[PDB]
Amino acid sequence: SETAGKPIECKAAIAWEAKKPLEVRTVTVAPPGPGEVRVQIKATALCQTDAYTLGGLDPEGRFPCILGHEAAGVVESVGEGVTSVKPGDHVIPCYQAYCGECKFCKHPESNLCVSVRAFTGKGVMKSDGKPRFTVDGKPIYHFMGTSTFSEYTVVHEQSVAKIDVNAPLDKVCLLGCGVSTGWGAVFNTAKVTAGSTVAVFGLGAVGLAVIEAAKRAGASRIIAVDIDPTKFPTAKEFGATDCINPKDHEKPIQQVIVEMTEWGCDYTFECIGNTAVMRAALECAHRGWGTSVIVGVAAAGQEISTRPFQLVTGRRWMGTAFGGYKSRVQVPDLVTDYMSGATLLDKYITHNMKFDQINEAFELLHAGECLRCVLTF
Amino acid sequence: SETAGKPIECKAAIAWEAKKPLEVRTVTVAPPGPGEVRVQIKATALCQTDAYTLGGLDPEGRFPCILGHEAAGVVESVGEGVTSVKPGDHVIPCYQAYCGECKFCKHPESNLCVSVRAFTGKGVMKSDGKPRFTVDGKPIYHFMGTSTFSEYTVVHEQSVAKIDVNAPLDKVCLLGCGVSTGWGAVFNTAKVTAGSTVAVFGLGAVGLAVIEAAKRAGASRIIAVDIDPTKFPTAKEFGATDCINPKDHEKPIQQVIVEMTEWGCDYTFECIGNTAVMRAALECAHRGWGTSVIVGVAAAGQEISTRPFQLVTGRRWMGTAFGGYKSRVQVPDLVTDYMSGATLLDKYITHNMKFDQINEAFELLHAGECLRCVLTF
Ligand SMILES: NC(=O)c1ccc[n+]([C@@H]2O[C@H](COP(=O)([O-])OP(=O)(O)OC[C@H]3O[C@@H](n4cnc5c(N)ncnc54)[C@H](O)[C@@H]3O)[C@@H](O)[C@H]2O)c1
Ligand SMILES: NC(=O)c1ccc[n+]([C@@H]2O[C@H](COP(=O)([O-])OP(=O)(O)OC[C@H]3O[C@@H](n4cnc5c(N)ncnc54)[C@H](O)[C@@H]3O)[C@@H](O)[C@H]2O)c1
Ligand SMILES: [Zn+2]
Ligand SMILES: [Zn+2]
Ligand SMILES: [Zn+2]
Ligand SMILES: [Zn+2]
Repeated sequence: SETAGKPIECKAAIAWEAKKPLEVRTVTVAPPGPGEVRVQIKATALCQTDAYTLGGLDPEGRFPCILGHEAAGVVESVGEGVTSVKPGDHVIPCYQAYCGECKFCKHPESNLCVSVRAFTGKGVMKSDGKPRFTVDGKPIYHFMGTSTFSEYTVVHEQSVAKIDVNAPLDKVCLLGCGVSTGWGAVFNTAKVTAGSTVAVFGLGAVGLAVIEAAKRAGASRIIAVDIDPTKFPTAKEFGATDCINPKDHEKPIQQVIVEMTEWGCDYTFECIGNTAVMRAALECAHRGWGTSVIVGVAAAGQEISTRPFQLVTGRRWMGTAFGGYKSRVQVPDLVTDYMSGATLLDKYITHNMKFDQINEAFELLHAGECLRCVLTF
Repeated sequence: SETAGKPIECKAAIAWEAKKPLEVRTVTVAPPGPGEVRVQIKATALCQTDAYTLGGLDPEGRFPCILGHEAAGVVESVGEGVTSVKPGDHVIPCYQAYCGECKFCKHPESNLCVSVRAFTGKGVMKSDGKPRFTVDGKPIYHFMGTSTFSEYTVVHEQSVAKIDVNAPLDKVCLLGCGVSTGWGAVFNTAKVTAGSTVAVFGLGAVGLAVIEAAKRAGASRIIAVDIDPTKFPTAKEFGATDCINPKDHEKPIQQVIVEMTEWGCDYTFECIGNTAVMRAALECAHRGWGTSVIVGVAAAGQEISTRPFQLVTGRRWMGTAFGGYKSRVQVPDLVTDYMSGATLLDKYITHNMKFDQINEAFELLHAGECLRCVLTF
C-alpha cells in the first residue's frame, strides 16, 4: 500500500459546534492501532440521529466531531491483531458493536454489546483513549464509533461487518442503521405474527422499513400515521393498507386507531421520537396482548407515561436498538437478503448527491422531502 | 333439592355504606335466572381488594353490596341452559370469567373475557340488568361477579370453574384471586426461565406467590424487597435468597438491585400497587432483555413513568390480571396441581375464623396480622 501505516489526508465534513452548518474541509486520519480498522467510505447516508446531535440535543455530544453513521466502504488497512477483516474487504461500519463474548452478545435476545461503547460514546478509541482525527494538530472527535463523514475513518474491529464483495455500496449503506432498525423491530423485537394488525407512527425511512418487514411478515392490515399526507402514497407502495393523519381528527390518535380496529392493533411501532406519540402507540396496542415497540429516540430527560391499567390489561411496552440485530454476524445476512431480490432497499433512496453538498442534504432532511440521501465523494 | 326455584334465606354480610362495618344478617337470594348458577359457599377468604372497596376508595363502587371474591363451594341449582355444571358440583367462582368464545378467550396470551364484565362491574346480572339479593324487598347489589360473603350466591355460568371433588374447599378458595395472580405472573406472563434472577417488590400474599413460583421455575436468585422487614422471615421460607429494605439504603432502590446484580434482575415483579415502585421495578430489570411485570393495582389517577431510553436499551414493561389464567379452563388445572402436592398453598392461610367474626377478620387485614384469613359458616 501507498497509504498503509501512514497518516492520510482526506475531505471530511467537520462539525465545529452544534446548531451550525458543517465545514467540508480537509482532515488527517491517523493509521489504525491495535484492534482497529481504517475504512475507506465510498457511500454514506444522512440519518435523523445525525441532525439531532447537530442540534445540541445530545448530552453526550462531543464537539468538534465528524458525524455520520450509515455507510459502506472498503478496508484500507488494519492494526495489529485484526484477523476478522483484511485490506480489500467490503464493510459496513456499525455503531452497535459485536464482541461475541460479553453477556449481551451471548444472550439470544439482545445485541447491546459492551465491547467498546465506553469509548465510542466519548468519541475516542479503546487502545489509547485518544481519538484518531486531527486538524492542524488539534483533535477532532468520533461520533457513534463510526464517523462516516470522511473519505477515510478508523473504527474498532468489533464494529465492522464484512459483506458480500458484489453488493452495491451506494445501496447497502442504508443497512447500517435506519432501514435495518425498522426491519429488525418487526422481525426481532416484536416478532410480528402472520395475519397480525400493525400500526406504524411516522413514515420516514424507519417507518417505511417497519411497514415493509410487516408485509414480509404476513401482516393482514398495516395502518400508517403521519402529520404529512405527502408520505402516504409512498407508504401505500411499501404496503400500508390504511393511512391516517392525526390532524384530520378531533379524538386523540390512539382512540382513533382503537376505533378503526375495535380493540387496538396487534403491534404498534413509534418511529418519530415524540413521547406523546409513544404513549399513544402503546394505548392503541391491542387490549390483552398488544405489543408497542419504541423505535425512535426522544430528547434526553423527557419521559414516557401511561396508566398501569394499560399493562395490567395486557399490553407490553418495549423498545429496540438497531432493530435488535447482532451487527457483525447479522448485517452480512441483511446484505444477503438484499442480493436475493427480496427487499425494497432500492426504493428507500430518493436523492443521490455528492459529498460537497452535505449541508443541503441536511436541509432536504429538516423539511422531510427525502427519505434517505446517499452521498458519494 | 328443597330449594331449587325458591328464594333462599341465608346468612350474609352486607355493606350498607362505605366505611361502616358490615352487618351479619339474613338476606334473600333469588333463584338462578338463565345462564346463571346458585352456589353454596363452604369457605371464603378476605382480600384487601375487598377492603379497598369497603373503604370507599372504589369509583366503581355501588352500595349496598355483598363483597367477597375468594371462595369455594357447591352448586345448589342451575338456571336455564346451564350444562357445564350441575347440583353437587364443587366450584370456585372467579371474578375473571371465561366464556370460551370472545376474542380474548380464543387467544393464547389473554384471559380477559368480555362476556359478563359490563354487568358485574355494576353489580348486576347480564340476563336482565338486575341483582339477585334482596332485603325486605329493596335490592342489594353484587361485587365482582361473585359476592362470596353469603351462604348462597348467584353467579354467571362463565364465572364458575368446576374442580376436583376431593379438594378441601377451605384451601383452594385462595385460587380465585391472590395466589393465582402471583403464580400466573411467573408462569404465564413472565415465563421465568430456569437459572434466572428475580426481584419481587411487596411481600403480601401476591408477592409470596411470586417468590414461590419463581423458585419452582428454577430461579437461581430471588431478591425480596419490602419496607416492612418483618416480612423477610416468611418471604425466606417461600424461597427467597436475599432481603432488601429500601429505607436501609441511601440511593434509589433500583440502584441497589442493579448493583447487587451487575445489570439488574432478568425478571422483576411489582406486588404493591405503587406507581413509584412500579418504575423502580422496571428500571432494575436487566439491561438488554429484562422483563418487569406489574402485578399490583395502582390507586386510580396515578401514572407510571420512565425514560424511553430504558425501553430502547432492552427492558420490557408488561402486567397481568389474575395471572393470565383462563379461569374456567385452568383453575381446575391449578386445583389439580395443588393436590399433586407441589405447592405451598396451605401456608398462605394464617387464620380460620367464623363468618360472624367477619369484622374482626377485617380489622386483622388492616394491620398486616394476616396473609389470608379464611371464614367458614
Ligand atoms: N432505536 C434505534 O436503534 C434507532 C435507529 C435509527 C433511528 N432511530 C430513530 O428513529 C426515528 C425516526 O428515524 P427517521 O430517520 O425515520 O426519521 P424521519 O424524521 O425521516 O421521519 C420522521 C417522520 O415523523 C413524522 N412525524 C413527526 N411528528 C409526528 C407526529 N406528531 N405524528 C405523526 N407523525 C409524525 C414526520 O412527519 C416524518 O415523516 C428518529 O428519531 C431516529 O433517531 C432509532
Ligand atoms: N392483577 C390482578 O389480577 C390482581 C389480583 C389480586 C390482587 N392484585 C394487586 O396485588 C397487590 C397486593 O396484593 P397483597 O395480597 O400482596 O397485598 P398486601 O397489602 O398484603 O402487600 C402489601 C405489601 O406492600 C409492601 N409495600 C408498601 N409500600 C412499599 C414500598 N414503597 N416499597 C416496598 N414494599 C412496599 C408492604 O410492606 C406490604 O408488605 C394489590 O395492590 C392488589 O391490587 C392484582
Ligand atoms: Zn441512525
Ligand atoms: Zn459484546
Ligand atoms: Zn382478592
Ligand atoms: Zn370470553
